[PDB]
Amino acid sequence: QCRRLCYKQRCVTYCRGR
Repeated sequence: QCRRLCYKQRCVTYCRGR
């Protein structure tokens, strides 16, 4: 499962595989 991490007026998609 992939979760999005938003920080500093920003948003990016993250994945356990990464």
